[PDB]
Amino acid sequence: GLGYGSWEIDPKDLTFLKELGTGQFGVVKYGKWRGQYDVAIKMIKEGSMSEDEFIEEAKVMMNLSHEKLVQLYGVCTKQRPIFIITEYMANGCLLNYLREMRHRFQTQQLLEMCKDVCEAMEYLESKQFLHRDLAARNCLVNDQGVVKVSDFGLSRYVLDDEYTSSVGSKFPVRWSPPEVLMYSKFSSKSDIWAFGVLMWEIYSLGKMPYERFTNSETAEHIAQGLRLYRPHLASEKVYTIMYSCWHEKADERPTFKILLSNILDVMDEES
Ligand SMILES: *CCC(=O)N1CCC[C@H](c2cnc(Oc3ccc(Oc4ccccc4)cc3)c(C(N)=O)c2)C1
Repeated sequence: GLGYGSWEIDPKDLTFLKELGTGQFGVVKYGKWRGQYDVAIKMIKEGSMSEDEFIEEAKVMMNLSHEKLVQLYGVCTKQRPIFIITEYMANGCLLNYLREMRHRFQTQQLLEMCKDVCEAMEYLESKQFLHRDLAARNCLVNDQGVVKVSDFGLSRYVLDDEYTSSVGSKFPVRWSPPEVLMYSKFSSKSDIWAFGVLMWEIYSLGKMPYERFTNSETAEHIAQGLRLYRPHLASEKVYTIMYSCWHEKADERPTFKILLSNILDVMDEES
């Protein structure tokens, strides 16, 4: 109402029920909108974000819409701390879920998690939008077991320099291609490299990539041309798909449309 814009949510409409965890920006909570609809509420700690820039980008993000993309309900900004509001994802982050051994997953289930993420990424590529930090720690799982992509684009507005640069002690070295580590060259083909590393995390049931090395030692291995190798649960056809994402030359890596084609073909052959 008077005079909220179409991207702005009134905090008086929220009821708070349970605490979910603590991330880099602060606390995340579960509650209800207007007494009836489930939501997650991310509360941004003071001093941590370029807030005017994020607000302008939130207007664009509201117009993105896909079933395998976590859906943004709005933001609360006439206050401090600002809140970010989305749908509630009952089974948490993908990394923690993979590590629970009680699930005893079949390989048919692991291939469907890869297809879910590939569908979301094909949509973003169609709109010229980069994720910039894709990894299992950033995907979420709902009550029906469906995987969705979140925190897309968010790294652009973080002020702490430890996470922002190649030298930084919190930068995602283990998810980055050679041309990012040497020259800071970002493109659709650095998102492709990160997706291949995500397939590896799924088939290894949540292991840390390059688990025996430091970040410094990993950057040197990559520049000498060496690579991750085949997880025990991956067929020769599945390994061929994830390896294709790591070509030394960027322009020889596939698109998200082609990868999705490759994944449907294996599903039909292996089941
Ligand atoms: C691996 C452990 C972990 O990370 N989690 C378990 C505790 C609950 C955590 C969680 C975090 N957020 C969240 O919902 C949101 C996600 C993103 C968000 O902001 C953006 C920014 C840019 C683009 C899209 C979204 C706001 C809320 C949930 C949840 N929905 O249930 C859970 C995950």
